[PDB]
Amino acid sequence: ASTDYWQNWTDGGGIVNAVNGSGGNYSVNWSNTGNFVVGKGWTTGSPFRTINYNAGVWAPNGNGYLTLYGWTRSPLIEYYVVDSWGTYRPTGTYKGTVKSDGGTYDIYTTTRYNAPSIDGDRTTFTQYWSVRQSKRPTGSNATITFTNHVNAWKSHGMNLGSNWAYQVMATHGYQSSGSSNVTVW
Ligand SMILES: *[C@H]1OC[C@@H](O[C@@H]2OC[C@@H](O)[C@H](O)[C@H]2O)[C@H](O)[C@H]1F
Repeated sequence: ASTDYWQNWTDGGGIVNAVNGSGGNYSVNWSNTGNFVVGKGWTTGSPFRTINYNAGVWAPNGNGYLTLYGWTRSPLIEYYVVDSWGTYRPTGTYKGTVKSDGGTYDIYTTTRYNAPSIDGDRTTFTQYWSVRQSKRPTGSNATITFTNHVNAWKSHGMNLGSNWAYQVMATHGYQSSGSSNVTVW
């Protein structure tokens, strides 16, 4: 499907060269960054969405995640389905596991303090995570059946807000360098 949304945010640290490519294709080259997130996907997230992607290039040198990435409001929640990463596997408060799309993912919560959110400025908000137990190989057509994650999260008291914001397959980085090329559909 057409992705109707382009996410390209940087806190301004270092270099984030983000290319909005043809169709659902994008690429990022980044160097010595602060926080950034770049992705393609949908203006309005859905708990029923099934995301296809193929990361033609997945080459982080440092902390970068290849991840479904989205927000809700009411309440304000930042959520992730992490399929691969760089030198740092994201973790937090272990809640359980979920099997989806051929992988086993650990379910985590964490909380961010005084940090930017989709509202801009700085707040405290909750983060919900499914994180693959080992890196998904890249270069093939992969699927993230998101309802499997939403249902598993609910079973652990992790309920998303009712106001859906954007929902993208992203490259998410913090204080690192790398290159990625991802097609989303
Ligand atoms: C989740 O990832 C990075 C950052 O998210 C951004 O916040 C600012 C907003 O305008 C963008 O749309 C977000 O991607 C957040 O602090 C972090 F915890």
